[PDB]
Amino acid sequence: KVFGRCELAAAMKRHGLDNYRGYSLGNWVCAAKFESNFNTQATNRNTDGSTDYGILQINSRWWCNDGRTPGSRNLCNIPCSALLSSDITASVNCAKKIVSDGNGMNAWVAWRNRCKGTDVQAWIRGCRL
Ligand code: NA
Repeated sequence: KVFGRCELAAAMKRHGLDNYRGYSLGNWVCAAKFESNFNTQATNRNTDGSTDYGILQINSRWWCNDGRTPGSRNLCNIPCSALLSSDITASVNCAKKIVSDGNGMNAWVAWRNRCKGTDVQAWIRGCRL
């Protein structure tokens, strides 16, 4: 599923991500935009052989099981495929664990490089929320 900007903002708010760990909803929408362009089916293979999955490009090194990332963990206790669903519940639940891990939203390199410090409220501007 390719979400619309305001459609994803609403789904993220419904699942409790708005101001989760002090990150405003525009931060989450901005990260999803640059990680996946709002596509739940987004995948990206890393040089280390891990894979990033879903709207927030969650990595198999630590967070999900894909059966093909040697030495990896599954700290969200999900198959990585769950992160590609039209239903964002698994991505949101796993993102909450990731952003609690100590480095906040820096865990998402695209958020640090393209969202952090910017006017992220522009990402929810005009949305009925
Ligand atoms: Na894994």
